[PDB]
Amino acid sequence: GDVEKGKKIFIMKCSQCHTVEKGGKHKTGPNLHGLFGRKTSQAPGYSYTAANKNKGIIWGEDTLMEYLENPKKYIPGTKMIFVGIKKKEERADLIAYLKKATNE
Ligand code: HEC
Repeated sequence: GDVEKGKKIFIMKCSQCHTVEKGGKHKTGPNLHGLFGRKTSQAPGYSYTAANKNKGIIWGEDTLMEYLENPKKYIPGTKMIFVGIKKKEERADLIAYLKKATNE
């Protein structure tokens, strides 16, 4: 739940493909601002896969905990090529950071 540690994980693991700031660029992956409490596939201006659109979950602490352990198990056919993060506490820290930064 540690936002300082989660920021560092974001930078190392995610930041090459994602921005989190309001109005931030889409890059390889979508800008993530506003995601908490949204369905998948909601960022206008981004080309998602049908797999992502068809997942039909709401993004939130628990769903992101599962997704980020193993993205392709959670959303088969996703084009996010990221193997996932093993440690539950590392995912928890990252998600706390995302919950701060994507709501800012
Ligand atoms: C490129 C190598 C990426 C890295 C590293 C990470 N992500 Fe990603 N993400 C990427 C793409 C190309 C996509 C679109 C996938 C699709 O099938 O359309 C995504 C998607 C996400 C999502 C879902 C976004 C939404 O539904 O609106 C999330 C929540 C997400 N990515 C988060 C995320 C995090 C936290 C990362 C670090 C652990 C991370 N991704 C790495 C590309 C890439």
